[PDB]
Amino acid sequence: APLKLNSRNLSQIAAAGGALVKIPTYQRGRAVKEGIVHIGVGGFHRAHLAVYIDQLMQKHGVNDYAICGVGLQPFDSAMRDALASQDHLYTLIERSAKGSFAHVIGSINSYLFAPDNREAVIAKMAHPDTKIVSLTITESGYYYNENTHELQSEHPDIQFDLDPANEKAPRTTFGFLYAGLTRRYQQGLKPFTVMSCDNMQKNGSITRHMLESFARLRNPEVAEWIAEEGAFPNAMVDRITPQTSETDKTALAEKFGIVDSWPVVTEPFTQWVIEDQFSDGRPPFEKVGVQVVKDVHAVEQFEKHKLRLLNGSHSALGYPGQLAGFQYVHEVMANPLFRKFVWQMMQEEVKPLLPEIPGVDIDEYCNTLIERFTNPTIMDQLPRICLNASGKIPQFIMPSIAEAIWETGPFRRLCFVAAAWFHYIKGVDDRGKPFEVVDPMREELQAKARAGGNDPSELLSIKSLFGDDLRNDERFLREITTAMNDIARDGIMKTLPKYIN
Repeated sequence: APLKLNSRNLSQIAAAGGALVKIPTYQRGRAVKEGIVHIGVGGFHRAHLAVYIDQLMQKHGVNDYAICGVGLQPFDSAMRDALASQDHLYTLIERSAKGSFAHVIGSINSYLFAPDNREAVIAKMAHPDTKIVSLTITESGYYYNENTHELQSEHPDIQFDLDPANEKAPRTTFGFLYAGLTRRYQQGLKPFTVMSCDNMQKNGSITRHMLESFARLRNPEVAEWIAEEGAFPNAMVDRITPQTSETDKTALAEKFGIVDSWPVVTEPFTQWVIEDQFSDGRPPFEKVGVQVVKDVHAVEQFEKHKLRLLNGSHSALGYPGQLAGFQYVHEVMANPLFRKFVWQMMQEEVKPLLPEIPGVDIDEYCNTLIERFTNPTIMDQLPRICLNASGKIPQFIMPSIAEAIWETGPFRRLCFVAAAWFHYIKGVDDRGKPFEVVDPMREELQAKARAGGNDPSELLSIKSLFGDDLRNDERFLREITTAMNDIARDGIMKTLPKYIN
């Protein structure tokens, strides 16, 4: 019979799990020191950072960087209950075409539910054992005005945490970080590194600016100390981690004999690039496949690879795939015409625009991306890929076109993708079936798309989305006009051969 995941059942779980299960054999509890305090224990932390730490503990005997997880909101009580009932063990389920495999993760050693005791969280962060405070709080948790690049200090949440009456009861990430750092300053300790693991560009620089700005509104002396002695490394993170369903839980018990209140499902691939900026020490991340780099310029190089080849290929699969009648990313990627289209867009048009990175083979990366896209267990819905395209195409596809214009390099397939979005905006696929177009600019986009025919001039006139270099290039206009005409007349599948070889 299946067994509840916990310390006392771990050995029998391993004994009955065959080659389908692996378990931590390092010691836990009092045997480790919690060098990492993680704010926002969710799926991505439990599939990415926590797994690197697990491998450092298991394969290399690192004993002082176990994780104390923190949940900030009442909603997080379910995570507290799941981990507490399992002695903070949980199962990572890796799924691919090869099948599914269970990896019990033991790197989270304890959990602090902030609404139960906010002082405990501050004191934990302030404790000398804490070397790193890591974050997965999503973009909205940064209280970041992207237009002005400033802290939203007028936000009621920030005003509350800034009130000295609340200095012992912060509620935001920055309130907790500041309260912890002020106590470290009092104790003569170094600032802990603040290590943002959210998937956003300049995650470290944004975190630094927000906390510095917060601290400046409290005590400028502490703020200067944070600025000068603190560490806020920028990083690139990549690992697909879908939400767990109730069926994932019952499937785990049925196949692997593990009863887990909240397992985590993920893909085999994982990547972590992080610049070497740490204020209170770090474990040897490089030993478990982490790419530790020099500075933010080095991180930006990896981020450009991912933006143009991963997200750019998602665009190639998404809008053409929706028009063609597909439902899932893995269906589009398995189609032979799309396989050649995407690979040749990657190789002929995107790759020449990319910086070479020591130890990185772009052709290997391209093949890995296609393999990940083909993974049928991800069940990545094309409507989710295509959602809010006005914020995606100008970031993933148009920059490659613009840089191709600067050197008169190849961009026919890139233009095809942009033209496929333009046709997609009308909301009718190649079989005559409507689909929803979801976009913060949906009304304007559908207005312009109707004004223009099979012609892109009206859409390209939106000055907030497209620059003058696009409208003033004759080869681009001629190329996207042609693609948009052929897609409208013959559809995606019939037009793809004109872009292969």
